Amino acid sequence: KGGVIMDVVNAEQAKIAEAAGAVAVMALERGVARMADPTVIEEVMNAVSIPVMAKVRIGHYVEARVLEALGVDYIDESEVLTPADEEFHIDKRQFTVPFVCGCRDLGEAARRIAEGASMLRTKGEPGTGNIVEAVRHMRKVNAQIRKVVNMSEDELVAEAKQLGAPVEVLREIKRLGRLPVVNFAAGGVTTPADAALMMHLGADGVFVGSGIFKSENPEKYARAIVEATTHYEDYELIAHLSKG
Amino acid sequence: KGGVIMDVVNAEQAKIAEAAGAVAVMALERGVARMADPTVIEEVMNAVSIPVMAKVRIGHYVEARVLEALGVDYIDESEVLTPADEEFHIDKRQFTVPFVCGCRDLGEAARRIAEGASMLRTKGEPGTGNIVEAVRHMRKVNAQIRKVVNMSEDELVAEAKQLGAPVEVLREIKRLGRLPVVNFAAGGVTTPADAALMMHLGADGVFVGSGIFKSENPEKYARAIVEATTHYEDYELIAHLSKG
Amino acid sequence: TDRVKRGMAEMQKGGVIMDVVNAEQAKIAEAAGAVAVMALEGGVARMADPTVIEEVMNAVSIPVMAKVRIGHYVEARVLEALGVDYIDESEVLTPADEEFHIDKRQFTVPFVCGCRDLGEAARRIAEGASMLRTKGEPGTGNIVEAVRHMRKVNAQIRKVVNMSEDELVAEAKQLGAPVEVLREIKRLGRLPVVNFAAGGVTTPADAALMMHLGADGVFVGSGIFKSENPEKYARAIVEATTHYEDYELIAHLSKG
Amino acid sequence: GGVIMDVVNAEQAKIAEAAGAVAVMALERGVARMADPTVIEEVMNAVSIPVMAKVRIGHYVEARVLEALGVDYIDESEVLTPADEEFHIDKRQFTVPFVCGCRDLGEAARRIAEGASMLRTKGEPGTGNIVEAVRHMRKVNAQIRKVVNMSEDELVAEAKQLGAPVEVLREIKRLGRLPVVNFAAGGVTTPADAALMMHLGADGVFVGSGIFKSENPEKYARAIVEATTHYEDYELIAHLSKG
Amino acid sequence: TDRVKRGMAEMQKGGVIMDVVNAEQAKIAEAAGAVAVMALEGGVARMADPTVIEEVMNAVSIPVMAKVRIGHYVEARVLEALGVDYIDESEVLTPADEEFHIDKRQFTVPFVCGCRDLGEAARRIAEGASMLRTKGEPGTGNIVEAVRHMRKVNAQIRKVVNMSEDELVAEAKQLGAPVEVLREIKRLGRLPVVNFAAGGVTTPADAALMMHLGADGVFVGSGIFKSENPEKYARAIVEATTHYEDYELIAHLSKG
Repeated sequence: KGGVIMDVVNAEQAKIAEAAGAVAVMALERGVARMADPTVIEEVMNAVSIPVMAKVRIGHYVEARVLEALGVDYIDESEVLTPADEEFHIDKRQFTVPFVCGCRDLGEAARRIAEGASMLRTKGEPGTGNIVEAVRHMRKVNAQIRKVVNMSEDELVAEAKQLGAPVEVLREIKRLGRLPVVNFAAGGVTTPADAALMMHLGADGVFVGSGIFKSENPEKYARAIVEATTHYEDYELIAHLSKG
Repeated sequence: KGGVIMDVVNAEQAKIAEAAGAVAVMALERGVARMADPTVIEEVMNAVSIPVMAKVRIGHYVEARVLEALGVDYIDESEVLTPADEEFHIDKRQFTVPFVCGCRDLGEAARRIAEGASMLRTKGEPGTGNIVEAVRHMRKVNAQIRKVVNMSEDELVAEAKQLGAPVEVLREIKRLGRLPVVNFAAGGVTTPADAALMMHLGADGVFVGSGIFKSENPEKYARAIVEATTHYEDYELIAHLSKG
Repeated sequence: TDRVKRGMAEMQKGGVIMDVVNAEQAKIAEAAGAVAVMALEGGVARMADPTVIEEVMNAVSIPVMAKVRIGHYVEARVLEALGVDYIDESEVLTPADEEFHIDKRQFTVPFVCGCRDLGEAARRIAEGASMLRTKGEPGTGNIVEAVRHMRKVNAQIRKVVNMSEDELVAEAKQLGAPVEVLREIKRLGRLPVVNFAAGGVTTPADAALMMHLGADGVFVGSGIFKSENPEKYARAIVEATTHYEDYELIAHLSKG
Repeated sequence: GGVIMDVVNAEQAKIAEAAGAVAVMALERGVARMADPTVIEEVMNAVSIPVMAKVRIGHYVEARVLEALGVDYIDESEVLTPADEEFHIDKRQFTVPFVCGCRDLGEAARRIAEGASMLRTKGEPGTGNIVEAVRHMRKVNAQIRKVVNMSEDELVAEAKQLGAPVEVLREIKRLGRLPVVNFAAGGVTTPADAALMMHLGADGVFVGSGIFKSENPEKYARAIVEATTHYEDYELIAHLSKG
Repeated sequence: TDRVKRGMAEMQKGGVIMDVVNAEQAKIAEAAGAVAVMALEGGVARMADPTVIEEVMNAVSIPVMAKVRIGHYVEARVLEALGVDYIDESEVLTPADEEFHIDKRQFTVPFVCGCRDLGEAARRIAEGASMLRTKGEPGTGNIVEAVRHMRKVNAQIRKVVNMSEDELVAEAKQLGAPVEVLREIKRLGRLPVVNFAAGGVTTPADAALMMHLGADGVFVGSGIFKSENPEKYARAIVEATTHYEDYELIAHLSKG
C-alpha cells in the first residue's frame, strides 16, 4: 500500500531509489523490446534489500519462467515491451512468483485476475509525462467498481456479460467492496502533484519511470514523489516539495 | 437421464403421461401468457407420483416464489411465456426449488448456470412440429463443449470473453468433460425418430408438448416417444414404433 | 410548500391506486382497501367531463386523482378548481404539447408524472412533480415495460447514490438531468418523491413483484372491474401489494 | 470593468500593477503544467493587487497546492495540458475562487454548477486573433438574452437542449444576466480589440505575454487598460492606437 | 513413397535448423548442433546461385535445405538435380506464382512449406508438402506472428481431433481444407507431418517458448552470425530448444 515503485537500469539507480524510500524497484535496461539481460537483474537484486520486479513480454511464458528461476520477487507482464502473444496472456496461476498486469477498465482487470494476476496497474501512456491516460483508467476502473459494489445482486451476471468479465470476480468485488488486489497508478506520473492526485483518485500506490534519473537531483526528486505519495492530502507539504 | 417430460393441462393427461412412462410432467393451461392458475397445478400434483414441473415468465421472481410455495418440484423459467423482464433472469441461487432454463449456445448455458439453473433445455421453436432449431441448438452447445473440453487451459479466459460466459463454468466443463448439469432437447420433437435423434446428438432427455394429446391414441403415442428415447439406438424397434 | 405536497404523497406508500369510471366502482375500490382512486371515462382522449369527476369525489372519502393531457395547463387548472386531490399529467391521454410539460410548480394541487429512466424522473421533479410513476405499457396486461422502467430508474439511483461526488455534473449531462436533483438523490440515498409501478399490473404476483423491485406502490386499471368478482380481485391486489413477501398468502389469493 | 495581465516575473508584475491591471496571472510561459511555486511567490510578493494562477483541467491536487500557497484566484485552464479529459475540479470544495473557460451557455452553466466563481471566454490564445473570443462572447450573450426573455415553462426543455443545469438557467432568468462575471480572453491584441469585447458584453478582459514583447510594454499595457475602461470613447481609442 | 519423405523429416524433431550463406557458417552451425542447415545468399529475391549451395553441401554432413520461389517448378527441379536434401517453397523469396504452388507430389526431394492456420497447412499437405513451418515475420526479431500461427494451427488441430466425426466435411468447407487430411489428423490425433517454428526466434527463451506452444522444432536466421560469438549463441538456441522445460538452464544461457 501507499508506496512508490521505480524503474532502474543499474545498481546506482537502485540504491538511490531505495534510499529515496521506494517500496520496490523495477529492473530494466532502457525495434523489439524483450526481457532484460539477467546480468542487469542480478546486479539490481544484489544492490538492494527491497523487493525487485522485472518485465516480460505479454504472453511470454518462458521469459516469465526464466525470471522466476532468477529469484525475482514480482513479474510485470507488460505491454510496454513488444507483445509476444497478441491473443493470450500468461496463465499466471501456474507460477510461484506473483504477477502485476496492466488494465484500462474493470473488464480487463477482472480477466487479468482470472488469469492469476496478483496485482494490477493502470496502463497509462508511459514516457509522455502526461498523466491523462492514467487518470482516465483509474477513474473508469474505480467508477465501475463503485457501480458493482452497490448494484442489485441479480444484475451481476448481465453486468459481467456487458463488461466481458468473469462473474465470480465481480461477486468478490461486491462482497469485499473493492478489488481483491492492489491497483497502482502508472504512466506519465511526473510531479509530486501528479502522484498525490493518483492517490486522491483511489490508486493504492504509483509506478514511476526513468524520468527521475534524468533530473539534476534524482535523490531529491525521488524523495519528493515518495513523500507526496504517502502524504497525499498534505497540500502545504506538497507545495513545498514542488519547488525543485 | 434418458427420460421424457410431457406437457399436461389436467389430471387425465397427467395420468396418461405417467402411465406412458414419462419421468415427469409439466403443468400448464394452454395475448399475455402467465404462470398457470394454482388450481390446475394442484390438480396435476394430486393426480400423479412422478415429479411435477411448472412454468414462470422470465424474470418473474414472485411467480417463481408462488410455485415454490405450492410445493412444485421443478420450475421452468420459460421464454414460451411472455417475458416479464427482458434484461434480467431470476437469481435462482436464492431458491430451494431447482430451475430449468433454455439455452441456444454455450454462452447462454453458462450464464443460466451462473444464475443458479439446475437443469438446461434446448430453446427450440415450440409448437411448430419442426425439430430444426432444437437440432441447431444441441449441435452448437455440444460442439462448443467439445472445443472447450479439449482446448489449451491458458486460452479459456479468452474463450469465455468470446462466448460471453463465466470462466469458472468453462473450467468446470473442462474438468468434468461435459456440462455440470443435464441438458434436454425441447421444441418440435414430434416422431419417435425425432426423439431418438436428439439422444443421438447428445441430449440427456427430451421435453414434448401438447401434440401428444391431440393424436388419436395419446397413450400409444406417448409410449412410442418414451421407448424411442430410452432405446435410441434400436432402429428395428423405432421402425416398429413409427407405424401408428 | 413542496414539503406539504410531498408529505401528502408519502402518506400513500405501501398502497394501491385504482382506475374508476363511476361512483359504484369508486365505492368498490374504497371498500377493497385502495389508498386512492383515479377518475376517468382509439382516437383522441382528453380530460374527463367534470360531472364524472364530481360524481367520484362525492362517492368516496379517500383521495381522488384525475388525468390531463401532457402540456395542458388549462385542463389542469380546471381540475385544480374542481377540488381534485392529485393530477396525473398522463401520456395515456393524447398529448397536447409534444415539447413542454406543465410547469407544475405554479399549482397548489400536486402532480404525478410518468418516467422511464432517471433523466426523465429528474426533469419531471424539476418541473414540480410531487410523485412519480412508471410509464409501463398500459392496457396490455404485460408487466414487462413497467419492470424495465423500475429496474432502470432504480439501477441508476443506486449508481448515483454511491458514485464519487465530483462525477455528478458529468453524470447529469449524460442523463439529461438537473444536477441539483441528483445531488439531492445522493444526499437522501433515494428519490425525494414516491415512485409507483403502473402499466400492465394484472395478477397478485405482478403487484408483489413491483414492490420487490422497489416500487413504493402500484397503479391498476379497469381490468379489475371486467373480472367476475371485482371486489375479491381488487382485494387480492391490495393484500399482495401490502404483504409482498408473504408467498404463502400470495399463493392462496391467486385461485381467484 | 477590469483588465487582467499575464506576467512571468516581479518586473512585469509591477508594470502591470502600475498600468492599472485589476489583477495579474502568474506563469512561466511538450506538456504544460502548473507553474513552479517559486515564480508564483515571486509575483505575489511583487504586487498588492490579486494574483491568479493556472492549473490543468481536473488537477485537484495542483489546485490544492495553489490554494495552500495563498494565491487569490485559480484558473482551471485549457491552455495547460488537461489532466482529466472527462471531469473538472469540484471547485465547491475550495476556499479559493476559480475562473473557468466557456464557449457557450451550456458549458458556462456546468462550470458554475461545478462551483466556478468567474467565467472567461475560451478564445484561441497566442494567435493575436480575436475571432474565437468574439464567437464565444456572442454565443453566450445571445443565449442569455434568449433565456432571460423566454417563457418560464420552456426552461427545463431549454436546459436539456443546452446540456445545462436548469437551476442555473432559472437564476439567469431571474437576474437577467449571468450570476458571475464573464471576461474576454484569447487574441485580444489592440486597444480596439479590448473595447470591442466590452462592446459585445464582456465584463472585462484577459491579456497575455504579447504586451511584454512590444517595445514599450508600460505604454501598451496602459493603452489596453484605458481602452477597456473607456470603451465608447472612440477619439481616445484612436489616440491610444498610435505608438 | 510419402512415408519415406516424411520418415526423413520426423528424424529432425527436437531440432534446430540454421540459415547459412557459406561454408564457414555451415561448419559453425553443424558444430553448434544444428540438425540441418538452410543455404541462402529489398528488391527481387530468387533461388540462390548453385555454386553457393554446392559450397555448403560439401562443407557439412548434416542435411542441407534451400529455398525456391513459390510456384517455381523449375527452380525446384534444379535444386533437386543438385542433390539438395530438402526444398523450402518460401514466401520470403519473391513469389513467382501468386495463385498456384508447386505440385510437390511429382518430386523425389521432400518440401517444407509455410502455413498460418490449419486450412493452409492442409492445402500444403495435399500439394505434397512433407514438412510444415510457421510463416512468422522473418527478419524482425519479433516472435509474435510465429506464436499467432502456432497457436492458431494447434488450436484448430485440438478442435478437429475431438470433434464429432459427422461435422468434419462442414469443418473442411469452413477452413478451406481437404477433408481427407482432416480425417487423418483426427485419426492420428495430430498433424501427419512435422511443424516447426520460424520467424523472429531470437533468444533462447523464444526457442523454448515455441516448443512449449507445440512446435516440433525451430528455424533460425542470419541473426545468429551477426552476434559477437555465433558459436556460443547458436549452441544456446540448440540447448534451449532441446531442454525447453529446463528453466534454470535456459536462465544461464541468456547472459550471452
